[PDB]
Amino acid sequence: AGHMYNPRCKDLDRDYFPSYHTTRFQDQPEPNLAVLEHFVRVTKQHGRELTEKQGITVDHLRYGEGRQLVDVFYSEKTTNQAPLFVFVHGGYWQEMDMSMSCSIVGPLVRRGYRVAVMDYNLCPQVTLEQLMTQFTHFLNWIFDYTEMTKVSSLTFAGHSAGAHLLAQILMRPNVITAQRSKMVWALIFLCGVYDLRELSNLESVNPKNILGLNERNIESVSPMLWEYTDVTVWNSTKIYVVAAEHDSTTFIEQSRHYADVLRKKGYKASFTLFKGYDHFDIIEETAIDDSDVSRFLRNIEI
Repeated sequence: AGHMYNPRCKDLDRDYFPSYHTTRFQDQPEPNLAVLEHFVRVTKQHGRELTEKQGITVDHLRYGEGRQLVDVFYSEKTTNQAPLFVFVHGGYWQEMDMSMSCSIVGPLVRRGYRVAVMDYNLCPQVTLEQLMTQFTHFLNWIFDYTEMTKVSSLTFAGHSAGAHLLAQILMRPNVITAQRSKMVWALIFLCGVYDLRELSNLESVNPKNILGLNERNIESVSPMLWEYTDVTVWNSTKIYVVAAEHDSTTFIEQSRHYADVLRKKGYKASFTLFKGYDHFDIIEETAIDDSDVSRFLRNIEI
């Protein structure tokens, strides 16, 4: 009978771990471990190269306590009112940090963007609901920053758990006013997860319920299940829901389903399945200006 986003699923825990679904590293005895080892190593190298090789400047900022940090990258070519690209990393709300999250910066900076790569507190130090509240704080802080600095427009991208976190931007109208909404050129949801009801009961993904989920809050933390309202304030904003071809069926379907919920509600949203990519190299190749994913990002700017 399978599961909620994969009617032929043979192993639910495996369907929630994208590492098992790559076509890379098949010369290794455990390709899932090799993809993650490579991802950490190469993203860290991308982060170092921005200032060691590519002549990019970074401002190291703090927006809150703990891991509430944000690095803002630019160059000597960046204009005072340059648009801001905000990237929200993944890691299942429990791992990854800014050091693994800066692959995307270089080509954007070369095109005249300022890029904010943010970090956040992780579960279990915060519950998922507390992380979501801290992320509303981050959104308020980033819009104050862009208002102070007269930025021409904002684009937000989230990857994996970061795409989940980003989804609240559509439903926090006490912070995101209609004028703030109008400032958003695009929202990019890369390989997200939006319905947390299955994973909440997996010890693999949510060991010991570190995310702090229960039947009282499981809808609040699941963007798939929200009753979206005031959709017209977003009508100028382009929304891109993206999945990787070599992701699990549950991940691909969660993205197809979420794009369909946003389109039905009336958002300017599309679904894209990225051919030949897995859940990890869809971020690794954002460090290469002419890659397929880098060019997709460039084309959103046109």
